[PDB]
Amino acid sequence: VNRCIFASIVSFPCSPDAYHDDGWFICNNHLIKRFKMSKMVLPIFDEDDNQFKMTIARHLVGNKERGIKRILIPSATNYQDVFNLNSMMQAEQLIFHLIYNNENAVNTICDNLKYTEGFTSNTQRVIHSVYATTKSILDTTNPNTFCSRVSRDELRFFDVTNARALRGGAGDQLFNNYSGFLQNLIRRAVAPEYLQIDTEELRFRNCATCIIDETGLVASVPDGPELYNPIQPNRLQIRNVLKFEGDTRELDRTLSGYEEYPTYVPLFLGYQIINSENNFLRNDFIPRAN
Amino acid sequence: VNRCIFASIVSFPCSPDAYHDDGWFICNNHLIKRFKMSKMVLPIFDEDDNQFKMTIARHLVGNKERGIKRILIPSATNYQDVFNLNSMMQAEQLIFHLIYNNENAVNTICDNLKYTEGFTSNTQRVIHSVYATTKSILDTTNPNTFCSRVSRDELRFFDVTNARALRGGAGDQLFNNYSGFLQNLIRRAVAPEYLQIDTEELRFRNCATCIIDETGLVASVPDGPELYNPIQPNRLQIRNVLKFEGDTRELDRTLSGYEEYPTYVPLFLGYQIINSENNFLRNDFIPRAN
Amino acid sequence: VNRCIFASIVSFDACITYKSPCSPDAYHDDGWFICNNHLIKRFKMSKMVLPIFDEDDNQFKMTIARHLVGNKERGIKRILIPSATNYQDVFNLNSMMQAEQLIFHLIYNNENAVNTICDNLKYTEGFTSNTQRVIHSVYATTKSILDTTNPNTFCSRVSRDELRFFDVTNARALRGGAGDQLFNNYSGFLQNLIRRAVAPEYLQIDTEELRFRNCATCIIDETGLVASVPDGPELYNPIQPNRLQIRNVLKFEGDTRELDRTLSGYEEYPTYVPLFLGYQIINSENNFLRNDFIPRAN
Amino acid sequence: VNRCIFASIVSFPCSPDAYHDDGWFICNNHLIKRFKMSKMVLPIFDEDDNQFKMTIARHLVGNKERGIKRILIPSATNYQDVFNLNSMMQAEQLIFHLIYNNENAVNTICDNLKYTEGFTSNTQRVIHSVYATTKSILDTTNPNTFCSRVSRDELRFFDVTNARALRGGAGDQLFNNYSGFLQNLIRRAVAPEYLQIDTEELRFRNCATCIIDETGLVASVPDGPELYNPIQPNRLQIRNVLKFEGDTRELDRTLSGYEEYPTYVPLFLGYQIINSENNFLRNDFIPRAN
Ligand SMILES: [Zn+2]
Ligand SMILES: [Zn+2]
Ligand SMILES: [Zn+2]
Repeated sequence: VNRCIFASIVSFPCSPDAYHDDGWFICNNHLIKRFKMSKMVLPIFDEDDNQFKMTIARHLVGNKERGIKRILIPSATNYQDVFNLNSMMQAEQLIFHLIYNNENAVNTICDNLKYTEGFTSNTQRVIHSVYATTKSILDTTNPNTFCSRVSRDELRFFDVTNARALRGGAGDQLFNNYSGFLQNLIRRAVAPEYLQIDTEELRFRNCATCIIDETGLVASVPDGPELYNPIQPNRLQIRNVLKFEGDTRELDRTLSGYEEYPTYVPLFLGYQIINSENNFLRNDFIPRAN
Repeated sequence: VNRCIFASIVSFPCSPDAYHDDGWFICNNHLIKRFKMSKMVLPIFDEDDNQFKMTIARHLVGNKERGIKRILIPSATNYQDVFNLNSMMQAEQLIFHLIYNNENAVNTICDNLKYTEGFTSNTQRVIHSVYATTKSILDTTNPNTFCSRVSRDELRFFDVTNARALRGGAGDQLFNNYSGFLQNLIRRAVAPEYLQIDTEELRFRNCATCIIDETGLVASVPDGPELYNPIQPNRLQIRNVLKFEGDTRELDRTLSGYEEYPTYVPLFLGYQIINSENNFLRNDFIPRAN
Repeated sequence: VNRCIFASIVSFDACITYKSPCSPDAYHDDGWFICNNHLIKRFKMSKMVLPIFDEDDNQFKMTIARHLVGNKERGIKRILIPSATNYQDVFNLNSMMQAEQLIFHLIYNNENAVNTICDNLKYTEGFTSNTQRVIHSVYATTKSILDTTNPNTFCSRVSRDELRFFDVTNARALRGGAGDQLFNNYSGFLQNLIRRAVAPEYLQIDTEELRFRNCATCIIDETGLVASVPDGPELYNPIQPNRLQIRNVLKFEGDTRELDRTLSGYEEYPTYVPLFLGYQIINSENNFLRNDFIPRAN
Repeated sequence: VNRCIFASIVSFPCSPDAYHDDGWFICNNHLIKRFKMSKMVLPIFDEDDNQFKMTIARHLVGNKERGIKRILIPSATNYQDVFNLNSMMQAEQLIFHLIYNNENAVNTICDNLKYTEGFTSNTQRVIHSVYATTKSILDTTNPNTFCSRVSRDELRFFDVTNARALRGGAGDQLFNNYSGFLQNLIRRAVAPEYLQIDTEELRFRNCATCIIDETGLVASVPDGPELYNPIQPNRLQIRNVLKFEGDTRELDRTLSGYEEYPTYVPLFLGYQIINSENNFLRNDFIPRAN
């Protein structure tokens, strides 16, 4: 079925994770390519050897990158600047306009293809098929659609200042302006700092690794320098690369046995309040509204 | 050769990684048993694939544990209260008193066992063998030895307020009161938040997971609730486990393919300033004092 | 013969036998008195030959060096051959071997440091046997190289046929400059190293000016032989086990296969940046054709 | 294919690089013979052993030449004086008038051939074959055509005073007036002093060996004396060569091993800007207009 938003890309690369019903509705290949994220899972173990897996993502922004280059999911206002849509294929640009609820851009995309001779020669069929698949996925991920199955069990607040009072701050207000698909992406990628299951409160990370502002979900720590994150044909791209000159064969030989702690930067931000009457363990992806 | 300080425990259990020349000079089994840490490695990757490994430890204290239960490596003042040395074997008490450079307790331990009938034969030899092994390990880890290969190469500060100015805080001056073995343990367990290799500064974690206090190495976050870390045959104990009640097989099957991000809480604290001229990649484990 | 100033390198302690990492080109009597590998290691350069063709095919070949420092390097890292004042700071002599410290302290004529070097080793028991001979052999080889290079030797082959100036403001009038007066402060070996490593902008064989390069790629300053351009950003120059040092490597992500295959048989212009600086007047009665090394003082 | 410009020369010798589609459209022999330049590759490297072949062109003007003898690519105004194109065969003169877009010269050439007895009998088939071939090659090099496969990702400014501000100057203003083929030749031959790929700027040579003025791309250096560059049948030459009378036959043996730095004067002038989106590594000869 290939439940990925960028699956319907054809002239007018999906990873095998698209077939899985994870709820992301995007594959890790496309996630890395577009939103500078790599999907992971957060095994929230119990004291007893029982567990439940919560989706998480690691941002792929380097330490030296600054400014717009640190934005993972831009807002609807500035998604044209971050993504450089004109470089992408017209199908990708149409899908991105749909994802960010840009009706005018979608209309312009449709209009510029009308002047083509072949638009009615099976090209309109392709455009409408891509649009229909993308809109079906969006409606699947949108709680506001007609007769939409929605879950009110989990309250997700991206501002922990007053989260325990069952209310959010400015960050959660900006989160509501997002589309349903982007809200789902941020909910899945950004695992909460605090997960309050019933009365119990669990804290996974000391402080946030990302911030939501007018520029969207930004892969920047709230204070201080940014964390050290180590990471198209016929395109000349030049990147500054940190390199260690020393020989490290003997060090890896000595420290081989011990378990390795990843140097990735997982996306942690906000508060999650799972209600006592929750169905959080279902595997059907009922979209969640805060 | 079992290079574990607690491998000499004998009446008057070491993991296989003790034999490895990791530099901890303590096995993972004994680290878990005594200091509430499990040895790990931190693979520091380039922007290329070349990597070098640093040793870190993940503390095993719970969310609900408060007070002395959160101390990982207690100070010389309060290590008596934290460890409850009476329960463990007298050889273990001798090793601990040698670790904390408490001469009066060592002398009392020697005096108490002098009155036994078997002290002269097959006991004093054992106590002196334990003493010699512990003292050799201490001298290996002590930079103030007669001819010690001390290293001014890496400047490891445990306070980042004035660390960039090559100064230290209160925690750093409290760190110097520790013995050679304890200083080596804290260096090999408490990873640096920042690793300023030459001019380049690499921030490994946004916030510190532990703080050095008057009570010792405390596994307490600087602010907010403590992080969620889920973890004597005849002794009766109560754990108050936080059981998770629900069916998670379906969810675990759904999210199987994706890489698992560990839920462990590692020890990140302080600032490491590696000098331009360094011999970091050696595996000889020279004391490496500040 | 291995006429490399660092070919005398050896571990003073006889327990460790340290072979000299010396390039095969050191045995040549070119006049560098330093091997390619040692000039790559210290005094960051690569020994090159600059063939100055005549108008016809017959040619005479000069020696020049290309500084290996990068674009991003600033401050001390820019200096290739430091001045005698700050050569200790630039080189970090503590990390180097004792033979290297001795050679470098002799190169800059720092007698106090050399006396200190032998004072530190005078205390050990092994100094009397199998180490005094080693230190004296290193000193003798370095002193012989310096004296061969020194124009102030007892009977030196000092040659005034070719005049080499390092300031071009008034070099046509055979007058020196601030950089040249700083150049005279260097010892003989450093002067020859700079002369063989730096080529003039305006060669002036007889009265025939021969401008090698438009603008200088190096400047002699108070800090030393600086690999810094006179103005603007620095030139783009692409470029010890158990040591962990950052690199900041710049990487190209393109395919480059089709572009490389496109231009197959076209002579490749090098990207190397050689040291061009000064004004080497040559007299009508010169003897530049000779192959025997000479100090070549002003 | 013989894509060279003067390949079609018959009455109304190219080095085997005419068949190669390197985008030059003129053989190295024909470049030397016509424009006093040469074909050489400038392999811009990086810290990693990788490269992309950008093309350079040494100029063949000697040290002592003055005035119009130093010009490599004269302007459309004074190409009659600089080139003495009349002396060449009428095919070469016609193709040169084609290159500089002089319709009066071309149709005067046509008028002269009309009165010949052979024009109506198998001569127009030659002159218009030459005209059509050369106009086709020019249009392939000309960016502004009906169907323009132009690339606007890169920007070339031959004036560096305000080049970093994405503007040009007098030199670039006089540069735009050139023909498509002439602009292509100046672009390919003259490598930029500064190559700003994305945000990182690379400087290859300190000073501009060639200066653009009204007389054309002049080999003269902007300051000081000219650089030292050592290099028609039945026409004896009053030619002056340099007198190096030394032996210089064993000194080469003393310096045979080392690598030889070429004494060729390359063609450096101006500042080239490349954006993040670029297709430089393609071999389709994007006309690359400004
Ligand atoms: Zn996909
Ligand atoms: Zn053990
Ligand atoms: Zn050598």
